[PDB]
Amino acid sequence: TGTAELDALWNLVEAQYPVQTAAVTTLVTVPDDYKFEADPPSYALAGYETSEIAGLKFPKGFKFGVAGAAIQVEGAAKAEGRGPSTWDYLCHHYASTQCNNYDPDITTNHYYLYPLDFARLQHLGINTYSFSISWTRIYPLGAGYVNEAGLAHYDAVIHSAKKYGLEPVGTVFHWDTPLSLMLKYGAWQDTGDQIVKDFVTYATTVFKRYGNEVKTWFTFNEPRVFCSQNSGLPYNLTYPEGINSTSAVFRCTYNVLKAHGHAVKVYRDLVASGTIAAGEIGFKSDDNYPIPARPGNADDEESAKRHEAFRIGIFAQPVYGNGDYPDVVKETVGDMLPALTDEDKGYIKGSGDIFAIDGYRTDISHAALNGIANCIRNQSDPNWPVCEEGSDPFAHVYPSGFAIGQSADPLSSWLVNSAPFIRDQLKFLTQTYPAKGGIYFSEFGWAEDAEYDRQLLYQITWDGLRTQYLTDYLSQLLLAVHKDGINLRGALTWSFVDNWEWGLGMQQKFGFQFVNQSDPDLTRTFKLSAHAYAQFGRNHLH
Amino acid sequence: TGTAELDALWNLVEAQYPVQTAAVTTLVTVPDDYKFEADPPSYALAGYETSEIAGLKFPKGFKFGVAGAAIQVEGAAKAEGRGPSTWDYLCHHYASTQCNNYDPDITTNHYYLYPLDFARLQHLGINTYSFSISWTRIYPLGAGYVNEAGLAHYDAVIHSAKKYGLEPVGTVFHWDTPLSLMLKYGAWQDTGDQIVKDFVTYATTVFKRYGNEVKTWFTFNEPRVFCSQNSGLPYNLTYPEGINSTSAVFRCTYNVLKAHGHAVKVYRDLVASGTIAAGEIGFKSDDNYPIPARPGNADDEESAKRHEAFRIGIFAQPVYGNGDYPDVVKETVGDMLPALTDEDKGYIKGSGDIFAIDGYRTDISHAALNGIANCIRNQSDPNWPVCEEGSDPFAHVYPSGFAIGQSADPLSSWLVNSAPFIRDQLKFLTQTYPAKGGIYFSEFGWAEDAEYDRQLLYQITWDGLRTQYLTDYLSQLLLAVHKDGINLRGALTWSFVDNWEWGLGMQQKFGFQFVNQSDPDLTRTFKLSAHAYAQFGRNHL
Ligand SMILES: *[C@@H]1O[C@H](CO)[C@@H](O[C@@H]2O[C@H](CO)[C@@H](O)[C@H](O)[C@H]2NC(C)=O)[C@H](O)[C@H]1NC(C)=O
Ligand SMILES: *[C@@H]1O[C@H](CO)[C@@H](O[C@@H]2O[C@H](CO)[C@@H](O)[C@H](O)[C@H]2NC(C)=O)[C@H](O)[C@H]1NC(C)=O
Ligand SMILES: *[C@@H]1O[C@H](CO)[C@@H](O[C@@H]2O[C@H](CO)[C@@H](O)[C@H](O)[C@H]2NC(C)=O)[C@H](O)[C@H]1NC(C)=O
Ligand SMILES: *[C@@H]1O[C@H](CO)[C@@H](O[C@@H]2O[C@H](CO)[C@@H](O)[C@H](O)[C@H]2NC(C)=O)[C@H](O)[C@H]1NC(C)=O
Ligand SMILES: *[C@@H]1O[C@H](CO)[C@@H](O[C@@H]2O[C@H](CO)[C@@H](O)[C@H](O)[C@H]2NC(C)=O)[C@H](O)[C@H]1NC(C)=O
Ligand SMILES: *[C@@H]1O[C@H](CO)[C@@H](O[C@@H]2O[C@H](CO)[C@@H](O)[C@H](O)[C@H]2NC(C)=O)[C@H](O)[C@H]1NC(C)=O
Ligand SMILES: *[C@@H]1O[C@H](CO)[C@@H](O[C@@H]2O[C@H](CO)[C@@H](O)[C@H](O)[C@H]2NC(C)=O)[C@H](O)[C@H]1NC(C)=O
Ligand SMILES: *[C@@H]1O[C@H](CO)[C@@H](O[C@@H]2O[C@H](CO)[C@@H](O)[C@H](O)[C@H]2NC(C)=O)[C@H](O)[C@H]1NC(C)=O
Ligand SMILES: [Ca+2]
Repeated sequence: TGTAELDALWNLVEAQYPVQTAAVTTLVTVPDDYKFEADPPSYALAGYETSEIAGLKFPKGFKFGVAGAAIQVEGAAKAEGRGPSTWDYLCHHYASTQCNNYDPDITTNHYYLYPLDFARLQHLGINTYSFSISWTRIYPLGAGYVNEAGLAHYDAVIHSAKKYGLEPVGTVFHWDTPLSLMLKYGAWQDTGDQIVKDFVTYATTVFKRYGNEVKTWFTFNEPRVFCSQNSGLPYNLTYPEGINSTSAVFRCTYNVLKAHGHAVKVYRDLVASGTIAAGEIGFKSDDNYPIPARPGNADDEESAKRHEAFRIGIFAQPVYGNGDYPDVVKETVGDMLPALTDEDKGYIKGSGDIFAIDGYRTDISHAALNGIANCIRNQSDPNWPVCEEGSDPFAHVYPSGFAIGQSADPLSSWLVNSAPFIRDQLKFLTQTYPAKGGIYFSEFGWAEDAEYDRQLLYQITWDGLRTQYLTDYLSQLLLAVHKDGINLRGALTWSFVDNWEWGLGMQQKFGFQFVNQSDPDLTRTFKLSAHAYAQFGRNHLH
Repeated sequence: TGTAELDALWNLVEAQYPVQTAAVTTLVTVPDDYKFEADPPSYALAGYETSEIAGLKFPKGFKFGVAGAAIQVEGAAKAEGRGPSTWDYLCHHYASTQCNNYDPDITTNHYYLYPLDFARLQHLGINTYSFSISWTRIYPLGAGYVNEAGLAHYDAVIHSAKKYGLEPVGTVFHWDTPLSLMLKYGAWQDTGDQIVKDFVTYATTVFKRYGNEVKTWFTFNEPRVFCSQNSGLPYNLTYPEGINSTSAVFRCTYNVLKAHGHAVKVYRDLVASGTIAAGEIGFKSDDNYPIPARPGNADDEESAKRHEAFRIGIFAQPVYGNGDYPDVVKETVGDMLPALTDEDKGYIKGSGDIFAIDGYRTDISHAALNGIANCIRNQSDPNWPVCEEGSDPFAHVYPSGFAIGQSADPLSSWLVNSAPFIRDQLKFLTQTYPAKGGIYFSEFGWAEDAEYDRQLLYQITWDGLRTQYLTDYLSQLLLAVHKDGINLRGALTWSFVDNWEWGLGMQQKFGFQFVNQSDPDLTRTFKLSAHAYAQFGRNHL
């Protein structure tokens, strides 16, 4: 049951409709005479940068970069021995209900186009490329046999990136759970510890393979967001005895923390044995400490604390703090979240060299209107377990009725331009979750208003709100370094391309380049925001 | 026929479905101590104003205001003896094809809500209110009997505006052609001169009635755009002998120029009589002088000049220039455009005290791809008569492939944020079309990216691209006064409310206030752009 089981799994994934194949299935050669599209006019970036950041530079060695993830950009879902993820299965069986009639078969075809992508990032003065490794390219069944062609693919991607002057930053796991492990024992809902062994075997292989060339690592991308998806399809089809939709989240939380700790131990041992280069390893946190709706009101103060504990604290306190879950989380979820043993704390405590925040926005916290005490006691309460008002007319709105900032578009309504709150977030995170190597802004970006292929190219490429958000956000990071003394190591924008955005597929556009999904070649065009990003780097790096 | 003909015309308009009646049919006011919604947070306008306008002020008496039009804001289409317009007919008989399933029966109900509207403009520091008079409120048949209740309505509107400290600026005609004149002789396609007499009697009545209180007047709003609409429904149903869909445009152009000249002579004589206050009269021009796609290319340079001649020059050269049509226009359209006589030039030449430009944006001019020369000599050519590439991938795009600026929603894709080109436009207009009283920016605004009946109120009210456009555009007007010495008299944003935008009805949002079309009260909410506008006034008046 090797390539034999691989076939079986793809046959199960493809029962209703097959994996589609890209128009281009060969590594692209950047041609000798390749012409970038002309620059926008000279006045186009006028008015974006304020005089307040005149003369401010990021520290020496600042990582000024872009971020993508394997399943969101690569395509080639079955190429060169790749096994299926939970998402391959979800989008081929539940496309209309869970996947917005898209699938990750092809996405941006970055699997074959990366050389061309890197020549275009080099044109913009980008100096860092954040990627994820597809677990099922390396172990198509999550455990057992190794796919050499997959290990060779990322060698070639890392080598290309360095030639184009992009420092490679690697993420081991960006939500693409191997389907085989889900079917065998329920993957991250495993009540045993085989998920931890299988993850650690995988992390060991990619660290040995790449960590002479990759010296900044993230084990997990946004583990809090990933564990919340384990409450639904396709994970809820395979729960072990004792797991339901509520407990699966907290089972996943604990297994991810274990996987992380054990993986960072192998990373440090490989460094200590001289097998790889001395580098830095952490994981990507997300979300925010919200502002209370009514300053000095203890209920809104409490609900904002509960938000931070469940969205950030539940992973960051064990790793960068006192080595245990927030007491607020323990008191609320009880036995559903397995106790960290002395042995667990042995690996997890101190297992972050660097902090990384996906600092997209900051929220407002209104205490649950039915009362924090009532909400805590009822797991069926829609606001459980944070027990603030979680919906859009509360999360983003002052008591005044006015928003915290610009909204992104109803499909991405969690996203606001909240640049003025960035310094407070960084101050909180570096004091509460201190790391020796400091802190990354590891993801930030805009899903732009009209552009959802409503349009002609000239309307798409002048992306004023994206350009505003990225300049806002970069400006505030500069001031964090210069006014708050933040040890900020980098800024990585999501993303360098419109890509496949999970349940929303290619309808959500996060790129500073447009990808033409009606063109066989999936041709990239720079938006104004890509030139805004380039111009900010030339002006504020050195 | 009097009362009798009014009835007949409404029965013709209402054949398929009647005029709808607002849930509010009484005057809406607010007490002095009424609480407006709370301001945005203190950081909300950070970043919009550039350091290069720090401490610069507009001239003393600068009109800092908003613009609406009777049919786009009032509703009350049949209240107090109003007669039907061509648009009342068009949207009741061809709603699905010509009107996007809307009609001007109700729009924002400004006819009854103006006191509330004025209290809210006062909260923003607005000092000027630009409005149009509905001809068919005054003469329900365009000619014959006068409707006192309609004259009384605008007295009460003008009085309310002045009490709330808004200088009232009056437009006599904003496209709302009386249906009766269209049916009788074809209105603006008249090959007689009854349209000129009927307009002049109307203009005379409103000038005597209001021009003690109103001291800035525009005869016609965007006459070039209005004459363009005379090529289609419902005007093309009633053309006199010898008028086409092509020739209708140029017949309308000529009759409007005559109407204007005769009406300005009445206005000056009224001023000289002392029976109204000494004021200023002009008309609102629109459109732009575009930048050639390939500067120094003779074809794009020519097509840019043809654009200016046919979109601005055809009205402004007779009035503010040498008193004749542009030579490029005459050589192209021939006898479809009636020759101006010595007598016509007698009234028309010098008939603008003030220039007014609806300066929403600047285009790019690409010469017709089939050849400028081939296009001019056709008439069936879709790019005739300007003979540039008229469509969006040409009018807004450099040969580079990058736009001239930020685009508005595809529904309003004619609109770009082209603030950098504003000073060049004002320079060209004041030098080419000089007026003694100077120049108004009489309309500018943004149709914000798909905010329409899709969203929650917090999402609507933080309108970043509207806010950006209005601050951009106010900044450049301020700099035109300082850097170029432009005698700029005012800046009037379109509009103070989401309103009824002709063919698009209430789907296109131009307001710095949201109007809730799912609320019986049509409740107004300030957008951030309204506070941006208020803050700019406080900082730079
Ligand atoms: C697995 O989780 C999915 C994701 O929520 C559940 O989804 C919905 O559940 C409701 C309750 O019946 C259904 O009516 C919805 O229509 C479901 N949506 C879809 C896409 O199926 C689902 O109930 C769960 N399935 C199991 C077996 O527990
Ligand atoms: C999901 O399983 C958890 C246990 O993992 C359930 O939570 C407990 O429910 C029992 C009753 O079955 C109560 O006596 C306990 O107080 C609850 N425990 C905790 C830790 O709160 C939960 O009820 C199940 N959820 C669903 C949807 O059936
Ligand atoms: C817990 O909150 C939930 C949902 O907000 C409530 O669940 C309902 O309970 C009633 C009454 O017993 C049932 O008839 C409904 O069918 C339940 N489901 C939903 C989705 O509303 C419940 O009211 C809350 N429990 C407590 C003790 O406050
Ligand atoms: C996306 O790609 C398609 C595929 O080429 C583009 O479509 C072409 O548009 C040009 C002129 O603009 C025409 O000559 C061709 O007829 C089109 N080809 C096809 C096969 O449709 C499309 O314009 C691109 N879209 C954007 C927004 O850039
Ligand atoms: C008046 O103009 C309209 C178009 O503005 C004409 O009606 C349209 O004509 C086209 C071409 O024949 C049709 O295919 C459309 O479906 C028509 N539109 C509607 C809503 O009916 C109309 O014929 C013109 N009238 C005259 C007298 O020439
Ligand atoms: C009425 O429009 C017709 C088309 O509906 C136009 O046709 C031409 O008339 C011109 C006058 O400019 C003559 O010089 C030509 O012989 C006609 N031929 C062509 C190919 O256009 C007409 O121009 C309009 N009529 C008038 C008198 O202006
Ligand atoms: C004048 O312009 C018209 C309108 O574009 C031209 O008509 C098109 O030209 C060719 C004739 O070979 C046809 O394939 C198209 O079907 C015509 N359009 C329409 C709407 O029927 C016309 O040929 C031009 N005449 C000259 C002398 O240049
Ligand atoms: C426009 O006004 C309407 C009418 O009051 C509002 O309608 C309410 O809409 C909310 C939408 O979340 C509903 O839950 C309410 O029950 C509705 N009431 C009625 C009578 O329909 C609507 O919210 C307003 N919209 C905006 C953006 O302000
Ligand atoms: Ca700015």
